[PDB]
Amino acid sequence: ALVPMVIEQTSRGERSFDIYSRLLKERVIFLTGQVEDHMANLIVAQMLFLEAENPEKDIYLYINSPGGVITAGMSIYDTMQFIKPDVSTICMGQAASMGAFLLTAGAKGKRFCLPNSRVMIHQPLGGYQGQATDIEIHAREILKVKGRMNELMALHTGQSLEQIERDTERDRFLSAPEAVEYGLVDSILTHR
Amino acid sequence: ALVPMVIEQTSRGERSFDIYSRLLKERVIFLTGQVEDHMANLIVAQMLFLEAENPEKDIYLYINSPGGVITAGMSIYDTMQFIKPDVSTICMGQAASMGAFLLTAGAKGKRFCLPNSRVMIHQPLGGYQGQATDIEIHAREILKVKGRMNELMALHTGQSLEQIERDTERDRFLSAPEAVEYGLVDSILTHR
Amino acid sequence: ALVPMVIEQTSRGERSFDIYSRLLKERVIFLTGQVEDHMANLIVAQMLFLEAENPEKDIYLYINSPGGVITAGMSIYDTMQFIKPDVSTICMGQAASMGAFLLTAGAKGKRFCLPNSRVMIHQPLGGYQGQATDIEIHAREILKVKGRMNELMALHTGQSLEQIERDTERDRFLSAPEAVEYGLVDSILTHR
Amino acid sequence: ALVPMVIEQTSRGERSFDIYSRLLKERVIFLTGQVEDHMANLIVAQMLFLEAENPEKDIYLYINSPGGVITAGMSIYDTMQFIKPDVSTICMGQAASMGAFLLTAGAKGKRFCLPNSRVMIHQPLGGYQGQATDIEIHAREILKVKGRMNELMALHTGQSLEQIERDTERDRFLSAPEAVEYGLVDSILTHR
Amino acid sequence: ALVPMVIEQTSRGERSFDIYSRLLKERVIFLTGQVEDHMANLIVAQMLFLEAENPEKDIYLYINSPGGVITAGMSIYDTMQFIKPDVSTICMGQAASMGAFLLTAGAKGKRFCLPNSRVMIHQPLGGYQGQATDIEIHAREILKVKGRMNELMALHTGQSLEQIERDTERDRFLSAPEAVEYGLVDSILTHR
Amino acid sequence: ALVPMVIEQTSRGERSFDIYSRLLKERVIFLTGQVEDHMANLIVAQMLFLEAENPEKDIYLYINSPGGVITAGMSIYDTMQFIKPDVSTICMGQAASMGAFLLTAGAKGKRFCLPNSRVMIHQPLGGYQGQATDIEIHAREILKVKGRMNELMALHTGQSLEQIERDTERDRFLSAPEAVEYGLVDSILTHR
Amino acid sequence: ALVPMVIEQTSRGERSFDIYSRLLKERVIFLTGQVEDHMANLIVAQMLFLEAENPEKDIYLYINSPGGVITAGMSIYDTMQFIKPDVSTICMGQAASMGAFLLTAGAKGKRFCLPNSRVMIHQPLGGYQGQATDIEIHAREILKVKGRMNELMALHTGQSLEQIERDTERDRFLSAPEAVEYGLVDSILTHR
Amino acid sequence: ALVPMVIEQTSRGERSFDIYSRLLKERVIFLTGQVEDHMANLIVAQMLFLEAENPEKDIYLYINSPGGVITAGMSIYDTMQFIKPDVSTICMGQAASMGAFLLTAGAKGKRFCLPNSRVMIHQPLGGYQGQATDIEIHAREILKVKGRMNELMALHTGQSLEQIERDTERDRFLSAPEAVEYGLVDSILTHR
Amino acid sequence: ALVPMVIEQTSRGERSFDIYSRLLKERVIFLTGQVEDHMANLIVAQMLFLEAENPEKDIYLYINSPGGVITAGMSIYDTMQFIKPDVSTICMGQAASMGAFLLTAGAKGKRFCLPNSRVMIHQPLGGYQGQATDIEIHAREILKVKGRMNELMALHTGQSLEQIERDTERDRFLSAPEAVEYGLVDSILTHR
Amino acid sequence: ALVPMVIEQTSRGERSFDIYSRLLKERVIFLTGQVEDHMANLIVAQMLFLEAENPEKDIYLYINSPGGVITAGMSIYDTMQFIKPDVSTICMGQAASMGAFLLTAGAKGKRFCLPNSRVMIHQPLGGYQGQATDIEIHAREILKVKGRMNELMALHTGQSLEQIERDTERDRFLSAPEAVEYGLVDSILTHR
Repeated sequence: ALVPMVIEQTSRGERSFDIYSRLLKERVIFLTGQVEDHMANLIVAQMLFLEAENPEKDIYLYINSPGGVITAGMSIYDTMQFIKPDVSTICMGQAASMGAFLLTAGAKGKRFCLPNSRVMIHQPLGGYQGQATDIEIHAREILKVKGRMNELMALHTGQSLEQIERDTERDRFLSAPEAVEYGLVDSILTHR
Repeated sequence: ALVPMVIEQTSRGERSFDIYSRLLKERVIFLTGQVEDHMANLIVAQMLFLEAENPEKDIYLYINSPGGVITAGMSIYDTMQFIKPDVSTICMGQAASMGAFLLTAGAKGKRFCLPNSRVMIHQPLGGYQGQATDIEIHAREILKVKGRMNELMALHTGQSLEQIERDTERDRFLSAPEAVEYGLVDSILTHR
Repeated sequence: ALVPMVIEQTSRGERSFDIYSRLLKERVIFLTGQVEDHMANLIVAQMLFLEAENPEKDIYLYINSPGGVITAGMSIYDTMQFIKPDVSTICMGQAASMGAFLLTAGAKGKRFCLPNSRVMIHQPLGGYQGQATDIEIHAREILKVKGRMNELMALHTGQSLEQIERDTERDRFLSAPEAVEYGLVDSILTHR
Repeated sequence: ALVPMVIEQTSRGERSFDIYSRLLKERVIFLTGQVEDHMANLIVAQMLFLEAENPEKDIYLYINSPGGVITAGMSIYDTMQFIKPDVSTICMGQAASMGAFLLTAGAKGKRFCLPNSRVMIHQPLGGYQGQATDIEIHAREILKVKGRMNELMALHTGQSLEQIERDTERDRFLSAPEAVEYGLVDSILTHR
Repeated sequence: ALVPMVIEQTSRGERSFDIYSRLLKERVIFLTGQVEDHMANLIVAQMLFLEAENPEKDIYLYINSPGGVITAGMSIYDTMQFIKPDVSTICMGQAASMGAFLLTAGAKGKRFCLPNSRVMIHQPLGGYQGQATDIEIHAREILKVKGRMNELMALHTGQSLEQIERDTERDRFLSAPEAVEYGLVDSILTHR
Repeated sequence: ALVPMVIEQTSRGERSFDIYSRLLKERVIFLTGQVEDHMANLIVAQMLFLEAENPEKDIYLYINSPGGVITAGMSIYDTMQFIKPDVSTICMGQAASMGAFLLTAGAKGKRFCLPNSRVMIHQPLGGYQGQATDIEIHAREILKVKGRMNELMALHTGQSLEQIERDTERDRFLSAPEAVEYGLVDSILTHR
Repeated sequence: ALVPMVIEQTSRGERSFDIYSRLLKERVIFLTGQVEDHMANLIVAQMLFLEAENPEKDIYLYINSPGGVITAGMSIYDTMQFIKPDVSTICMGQAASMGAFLLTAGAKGKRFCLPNSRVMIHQPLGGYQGQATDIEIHAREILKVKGRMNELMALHTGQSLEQIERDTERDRFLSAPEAVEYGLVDSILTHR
Repeated sequence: ALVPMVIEQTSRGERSFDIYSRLLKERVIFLTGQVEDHMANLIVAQMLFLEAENPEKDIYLYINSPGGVITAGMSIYDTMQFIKPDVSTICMGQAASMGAFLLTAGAKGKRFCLPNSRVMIHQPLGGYQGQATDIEIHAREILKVKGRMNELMALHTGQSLEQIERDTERDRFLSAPEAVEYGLVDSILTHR
Repeated sequence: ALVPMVIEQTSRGERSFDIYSRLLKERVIFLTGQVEDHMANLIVAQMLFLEAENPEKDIYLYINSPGGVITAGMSIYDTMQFIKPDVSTICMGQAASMGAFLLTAGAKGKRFCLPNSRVMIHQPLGGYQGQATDIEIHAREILKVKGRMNELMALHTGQSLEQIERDTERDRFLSAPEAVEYGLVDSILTHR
Repeated sequence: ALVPMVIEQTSRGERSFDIYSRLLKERVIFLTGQVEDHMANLIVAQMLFLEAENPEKDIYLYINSPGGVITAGMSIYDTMQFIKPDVSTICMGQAASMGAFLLTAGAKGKRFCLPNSRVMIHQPLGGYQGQATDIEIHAREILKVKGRMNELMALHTGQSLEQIERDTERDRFLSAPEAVEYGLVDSILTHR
């Protein structure tokens, strides 16, 4: 009973679904915790599934995540951009790092954060040990990602690239009103 | 059988439900143990689920918790202030730290506490290792959270901000009657 | 197969149930092992559930427990006092520490234990590391709890407070007949 | 697949039951491995359940156990004496220590032991760390328990108390025929 | 509830399938995380299952994988070539090492990567401790595998063998458009 | 030099002794850290050595010790009470448990304590695991030791035995002035 | 060797003393690292040794220490007040906590810190696990120590007691010039 | 020979010293490995010892160190400025962080660096866990240290303060010729 | 007795030394194990010591080493080039990485290698974890070291720079005759 | 007293040496335990030392060793062939692997083995983890060593090379008489 069951009436009413499944039916997906490969493969399966169910309706993605693996986050990032319905991203708790990256990637005009949430952005982390030759290859690889991460942030936020580049050198924390002013999100949901 | 099943008669009367699901059906949610992200996400899912089922009825949140991660707790904090129905919080066992924070956040007039329960409040904890430049950023980040947390306590309790500021400097323990006098809760439930 | 299934024929069928759920239907709740938050949280859910099923019938709480967390135990303690039906507590095996505390808290005249059980009572344990100022705060709080527990023992047993004060300074073991004389229980069950 | 399912025809259909439940249905309870609180708690639940189904029919307890916690074992011991139907105990494999204790506690004339099973008896073990004053308290309690166990052995076996006192000083192993002569069991089952 | 359930209507409408099974039904298989034997064993089973279901309907293989065991991966590789329907491989997130190897092994004209995927290729890793005679055996064994992998990459990508050998000497990262030019994939998916 | 060397002029002046040996010549012995067997064996050796050098001259024992094992402590205790010259004990830092006991054991009129030094007394600790029979034996011995330790405290401090028994029930801390009026020491040293 | 030997000319010149012993010969006692019992024994032994060599001449104590055990530090604290020679104290690197306490305890007018030395002061830390009765005792003792420590710094620094209590509430860092104004030290050494 | 013995001729020639001690006589001190309290205390002792031997003659400090504790390095830093003879620092191997700071602290005109030696500079590292109030205290202190450290390098290198701040935000590696141009060192030693 | 003592006669004949010190007298330095900071610091001290003893006479360095940390080895490297007397390096056992580098750094014409000794050369290893900006700084530095190391071997071996870069790409093993042809050493020693 | 001292007379006779140093004086070197680099260098130092003492007189190497690192052992192998005096080798206990290799390397006619000793010969062990390309390099590297070791034993034993290769594929154990016939040693020592 870690995850409670809920009952929903239909016709017969013979429906019992874990609360997570019940909300998926309402087109709500939760992205929480570290972004990794197995988790960011379920978010994708759910988005593809909802797109097919009704291509014309919004998908609500709740984000509460400290960050994670860029690669894993990119499969989510690309799926959101690829599919037809708008994905509306809602920040609760925190959206940090890769989490912030996905938050701003939601549909324009539909990106929003609950008022006491926190969004944090910062250049990607990584590392590599080996021969100087391999170090160069891997260093080049992370810088290309950093550059790519910066272009996409500028695209989605409206900040110039030069500005977005400066602002991510060191962890930058933004309060919900700051995320709005900056352009990571469009608004703050306050009351329903 | 860690969690027993209960049987409820309806029209057909065939449904059995983990006792926790049986209580979710009555709009009762239990918050126990440490506040973390996965737990909080589940509580938020339950609140969104109940809001959808019937926006006009109160949700009862039973709290028995030592505290936890602020960020995670804030996702509960904001959901409670977002969803349409009032959330009535009840403190049993303990409501410490973030647990107390959420307890006072319940709907005004509906914040209750059982008579032998304890409520404890205290400024946020945290920490960080890194370069002096990063230390400053993170230190600034925790102080803003503290300040924001102080503002919300004053809002929900009716205490002046200066008074909240002083009272959370060090752990402060309040007995149920003290929680009432202080304004963390509205009243004590005693006997049915 | 850790918990065997049982079946019962009622109206139209068998309804198998984990033996633990079969007994919940008879208004029997077991409290065993350490008293902690998750366990306690579940017992409270069971008591609230039974209270609703039939507010006019007794709930039997079987106790076989070495003790546990006071806070968690108080959650149970207050629910038993709050809910309308009497809770009849039965001690089997042992009721030590917080377990003994809950045993005596049952409805008067309905508190009983099996002949070879043991009941053990003692003042609360705890501790703290930190600055002398915090030590002072935490020490003061545990003493308030000790005082609070001492009053509740005296209330439920009929002993004077000073007598409880003396008796719990060091672990005190009571055989079932001594628990009866002391006033922790009303009687000893022997044979049906 | 650790535990197989078995299918038995009843009346209007047939039912698939975990083999362990299939045997509970025949009033057979298996006590194996160490005696502890959770397992003991489950055996007690099973005995109460069987007592209610048919108070006039014997319950068979199969014992194959190295021993365990006395307190937990006493809750089993007391339930066996309390409930109306005879509890017939059968020793297979081994009944050592507390297991032996429960074996002899079965209904007189119905305590059986398989031919190659071994029964072992010995005074209780325990220990304690602390101040000399606390040591003194705990030492007395274990001695009272020892005395109490000695009294019950003598009662159930027919041995004088002095003889039990001597025979449990150190581990004493008995072969099935020795258990019969000693009075731990009434007879040996051989072939059907 | 780690993996949500989805409900689909049919005739009667009684279909509740784990979301990954719901996708298997649409001819979609997900390869994520490390390539190992149990994973590979399951993918092969799924492909054979789909091949039989309808031998003339593409199978979509979603790849998000850092690499893994070559031996295990070759069972996927061989099954994909053996079975009649085309397997269309889609790279999301990443396809590194063995993952890249399988990505390029999809049906010609049907291999593609989402815009931000990374594909990484590199010669086989391995090792072995033992006597110089055994080292010699195992070293030859890994070199043959390297040679074999090099031939298959050249076959599928259209690169000459000499070129493909030079390019895998050290880890080589390719961006989605680079993978297209190189020939690891045929195209990039963009938007619905 | 973990331990510095010092030099002194005698006849020819070729005397270079570890500072600890230099002080041994002044009939100064340090007892610090916990009292176990090896440190006790060395103090005893030093005392026997000094007694032989000049039976008519006092030995100074500096105590700074949190405790000990008693048995080791008794070899020191008995040596001090055997050797002819007075052993004058000085408490610096702390004398607790075994340290306090030996401090009071110094020659009457010569037990000194530095002014910010702290002295602590408490009944002996111990413990034992085994059969109830052995538990009794070991409990019996610790109690005899406690009693023996209580008699010696009363003998050396001038307190009645009953008063000593009450005061060692729980850790009792004494400031240097308290030790003086209590009788653990005769006086406080101030300045040369 | 890890500590250099130095040669000094005297009469014959046949003196090769470890450099730390060479400095002890100049009445320099180097105190460093954390203060504990064993390191206190050496500081004290050295202090007694130098006092004997020339009761009229100053002893220089170099302090570079993060803190330590209050008790051990007090044996040093008292030795310095008892012995006749003034003890001059020099803070280099840092004097924190117990280290700061000892720094200020040097002879008035002879307490000083090198220019970039840091001094830190704060109320004592400690803790205790046990029964509420014992917790109270131990809490009572740490508070007495705190009070005693507050009085001694007020004595040595010239600050009012009320001011010391306010300042040591939380860690207070002082730059070397701040230590001078505060009164922890008398001056800053600059150049020879 | 962890450290070989060397022989010098003098008067009699009866001098044998661990090479480390031999070089100390030539006024050569080595600083290697990380800077900590014990190694700092030993260097300071050597500097004080050499200053006394001949206040007018230079001391050579060989640095090969990756960094270390600032506080400890400051004990060295201040001794070098306090004592009368110039301390000439020579960088070999590497000098980084605290090592780099100290080599620049050598006497002007005497700061040398071997040609393949590397020098690295960066802002101070640190961290802290605790209450937001304490985090604030500690964060301010590290920033003060950073500020103080930047002033001292600007003083010793001749760079403006703003330039030093710009250059230490992130690690800066300097080759020996770069250290000379920057001003960390005066010149490069080449060949005898 | 890990290291034997040997004796030798000079004047009175009273000379006994650790065999390792006996060898410094013959101007033999033994550099073994991995080159780290402490062993490098000691070799440098020995070279400086021998240079002072007789600036005109050769120093023999026996190399038997699997590698090192480079920085430490560069301090050895620079000392060898700085001091006036030729350093003749002899390779026995192995000279890998830093060992090989130092082997080529010996005085031209005096670099010898025993016939069954092996020499191994490779590009430097290293690595970093952290932000992409820091990865870039550290990657840039290891490549500069690689480049610097390549230049120095070309200088000492006579190989073109382009050839050194090709050869050190991957571990290159050379037998003693190969080292001679390549130019790492000048000749192979055979028999006295 | 791990290693005893022995006394010997000369002229003055004031000579006391660690028994192992006493044995170098008789030109005896022991080689025991695993061959690694630190002991190998110590053996080499001893051999060079004895060669210098008397180039015309034999050195006795006692071998009792399970084997070791080939590289380290080859530095002994070469020193033995390089230095002028014959090195006689005696096998006691065992000479396995590298130990056997060195045993046979002794001067012809002077390779002796005690009668109950065992000699074991076998091909080199080793291994490597990495890219197939590096595996190939390291595999070739070990085979060259295998070939090289095989040639040297054929040289020293008189066996054909083909025979040595066959006999070292698997561990080959020889008794002392077998070692003599095989040619690993020249003879067996029996009694003085």
